[PDB]
Amino acid sequence: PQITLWQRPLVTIKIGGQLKEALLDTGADDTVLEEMSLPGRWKPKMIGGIGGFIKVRQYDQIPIEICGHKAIGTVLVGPTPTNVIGRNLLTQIGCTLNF
Amino acid sequence: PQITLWQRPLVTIKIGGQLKEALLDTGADDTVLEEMSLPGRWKPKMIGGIGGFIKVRQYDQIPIEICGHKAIGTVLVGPTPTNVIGRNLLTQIGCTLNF
Ligand SMILES: C=CCNC(=O)[C@@H](NC(=O)[C@@](O)(CCCN(Cc1ccc(-c2ccccc2)cc1)NC(=O)[C@@H](NC(=O)OC)C(C)(C)C)Cc1ccc(CC=C)cc1)C(C)C
Ligand SMILES: [Cl-]
Ligand SMILES: [Cl-]
Ligand SMILES: [Cl-]
Repeated sequence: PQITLWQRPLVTIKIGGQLKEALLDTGADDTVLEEMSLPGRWKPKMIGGIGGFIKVRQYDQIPIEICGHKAIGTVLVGPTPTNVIGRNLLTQIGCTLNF
Repeated sequence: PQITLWQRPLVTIKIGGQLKEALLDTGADDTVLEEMSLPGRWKPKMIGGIGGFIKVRQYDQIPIEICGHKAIGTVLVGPTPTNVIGRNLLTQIGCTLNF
């Protein structure tokens, strides 16, 4: 699709059997989701932005589906104020900025 | 242009006669720049990121070039980790997401 920026670019994702809304965030290096359960190994991480840093769990190799596009990547889980899809996954669905 | 997301979408902006690097950021409602001088009066604004809230100075109707594309709009100045161009100015330059 072509996605306008008049509004926040929110999409539906399927992850871990769950349906979730997330923001397509070209300013995020990583994908960060609100608290949720994921399978497999994780390690702690600190990620930072306006207002400072938060602690997350980093899960690698997580299957995600965004707009019918299957991808696989790292998902960070923690007390983010909003679900964000970062570049790590945006690349995998072939997403670009165009002007 | 068309910008892929395998790296940070950093571009050059020009504001008040100077060049800076800024991040094209679709997850951001607003454009926030690191500490700098701007003409005229400013208003207070709180903006929230991953780490919580900062106070910034809001300047209105500020001419800014983004990738040679001319825009005039609101610029926030505050303690941001990086210069970010948010959707307020991305829409002015005709930016969309595409996949
Ligand atoms: C460890 C890797 C480096 N860190 C990052 O890449 C992180 N990225 C970000 O913080 C942003 O991409 C910002 C994410 C987008 N957020 C997503 C976001 C959206 C809403 C909220 C929110 C806050 C309070 C209440 C309700 C919602 C929080 C985060 N939006 C905002 O921050 C905007 N907020 C906004 O538009 O208000 C709606 C701002 C810029 C005006 C503050 C911008 C950004 C990119 C990169 C860096 C660091 C680069 C050296 C710092 C900031 C992380 C999310 C992956
Ligand atoms: Cl990844
Ligand atoms: Cl590509
Ligand atoms: Cl504006």
